[PDB]
Amino acid sequence: RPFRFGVNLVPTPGVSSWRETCRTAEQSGYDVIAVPDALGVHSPFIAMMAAAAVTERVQLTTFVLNSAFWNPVLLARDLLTAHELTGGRVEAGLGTGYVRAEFETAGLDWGTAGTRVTRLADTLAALRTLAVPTPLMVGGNGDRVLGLAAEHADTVSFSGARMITAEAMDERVAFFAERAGERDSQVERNTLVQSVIATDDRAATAKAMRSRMPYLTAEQILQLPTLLIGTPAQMAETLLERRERFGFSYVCVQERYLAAFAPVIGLLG
Amino acid sequence: RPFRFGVNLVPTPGVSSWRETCRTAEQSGYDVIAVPDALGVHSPFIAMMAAAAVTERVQLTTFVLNSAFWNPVLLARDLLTAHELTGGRVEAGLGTGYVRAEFETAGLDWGTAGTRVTRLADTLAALRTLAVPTPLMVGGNGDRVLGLAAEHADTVSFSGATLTPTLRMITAEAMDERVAFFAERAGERDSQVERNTLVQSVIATDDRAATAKAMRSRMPYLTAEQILQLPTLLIGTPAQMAETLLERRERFGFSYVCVQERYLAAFAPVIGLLG
Ligand SMILES: C[C@H](OP(=O)(O)OC[C@@H](O)[C@@H](O)[C@@H](O)Cn1c2nc(=O)[nH]c(=O)c-2cc2ccc(O)cc21)C(=O)N[C@@H](CCC(=O)N[C@@H](CCC(=O)O)C(=O)O)C(=O)O
Repeated sequence: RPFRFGVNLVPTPGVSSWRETCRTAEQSGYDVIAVPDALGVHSPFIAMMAAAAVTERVQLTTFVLNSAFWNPVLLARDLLTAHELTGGRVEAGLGTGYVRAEFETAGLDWGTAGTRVTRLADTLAALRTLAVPTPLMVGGNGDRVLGLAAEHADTVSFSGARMITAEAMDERVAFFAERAGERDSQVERNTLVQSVIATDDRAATAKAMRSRMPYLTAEQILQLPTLLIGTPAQMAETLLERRERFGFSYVCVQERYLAAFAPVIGLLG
Repeated sequence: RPFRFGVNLVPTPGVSSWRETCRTAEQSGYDVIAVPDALGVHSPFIAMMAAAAVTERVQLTTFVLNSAFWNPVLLARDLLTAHELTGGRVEAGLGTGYVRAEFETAGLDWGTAGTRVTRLADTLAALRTLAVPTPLMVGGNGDRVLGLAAEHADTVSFSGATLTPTLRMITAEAMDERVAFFAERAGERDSQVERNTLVQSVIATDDRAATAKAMRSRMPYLTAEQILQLPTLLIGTPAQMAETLLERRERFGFSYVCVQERYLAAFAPVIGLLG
């Protein structure tokens, strides 16, 4: 699948630069602006509408909704509206929600880990039953969640982080592919790269980073799917290898790396 | 011909930086500011006047006008006005138009490729008959369009990409044929017509070979060697890029080179070296 690149922007209360930041993302060549779903951050669909007003090309996605925060029928109302009123530019990433303090603050039942996955499952089933027009992404590495992505999702998002080894990712991607079966080729695979480390000596940088990861070898650090290290050409070759190995074609980076990663889009976008 | 360097800027509604952007282009050493003709973009001659008020040296050009948008007599009025009220600093690039939704939004007939090219031909003939004082550029790679450039234009702009009326980059070998086609049509007038091309990407790198290899992902129909010869791409250090542009002026005759707004700063070092 052809590469698509996203940047995870955080619309922050009291910060007045939202429109400018979204323009910079589009002008820098990103294909997708992604926003989170958290307390203390701007509301995601409202922020996406403000982004749509100052951009023309990028897709706009949640990355990812906390299923505990949304009533499925009312979420389907939101998604239909966001689709129609942006001209079809909205996608919806969903996940389980993992911060207990946010449930407590909002007066929601934390339940059990399995109850929180069932909330995601029930939401996915309802959104498909209501035929929402927005493409759906499912994120999370748990067995059941990956099964739900295999069943319902247009895009599956794998977490790379406690950074996951390339060998551990092999096992999660293989587990997903077994669940997806004959659907496998119809599901785009996403991951979020947590750090983009520009360096003219990736070998020395990796060896030095054993300071913060003494439990990994330098080769293991250079193979961590959530880290990209080196020059733009090296980073592009790393992403090409990771698309072959893991199937990852939809790659997101964090806001602080927007400019650091942009040269890679010039080679692969 | 001596090199001339342009940057294609997009004057955008709701973005208050137009004057600042135009001054940066001139201060960075560009010879030309180019603006498009599209719905949703600021109106081209009005944006050009705003640019002329804050710059002193650069030429200002359309790059390129959608011929379906303009009545030839009224366009001649605009061109004479722009010429006199800027002191001779305006040039007009013209093309056929190619985005069907813009025709439809403006209530214009998309028609056929034939009718869109005939509209360009009719407009060029009328502008020459009205003796407009602005230099005229004609852009596009179709046989009829390059024939019109050979007949009428002061500058011919060779497109480095095709797209069903997204972009597919054309090889250096195909560009060789397009330049030779134009030259044959131009005949004795060939040497009086400046040749332009737009570079789509300016990629600063210390490993041009590794860069080109990776870029095959975006252009699977090309080899790395072909990527390094694409006229729409500049790859390497500023010195390597300057040497490439010298080689491409000898191979293709390209002396008027434009880059896209995103690469304004990336390309400016090359201007330093070629001057
Ligand atoms: C559409 C284009 O024809 P062209 O003569 O090369 O260019 C015509 C116009 O697009 C051109 O004159 C300009 O108006 C376009 N143009 C702009 N046009 C505008 O209207 N506004 C602009 O601001 C503008 C800017 C601009 C900047 C640079 C540039 O190079 C062109 C620009 C083209 O891609 N032609 C292909 C043919 C494409 C086609 O018809 N079919 C496809 C599919 C084949 C099939 O399925 O049948 C193909 O042959 O590959 C070709 O010659 O090979």
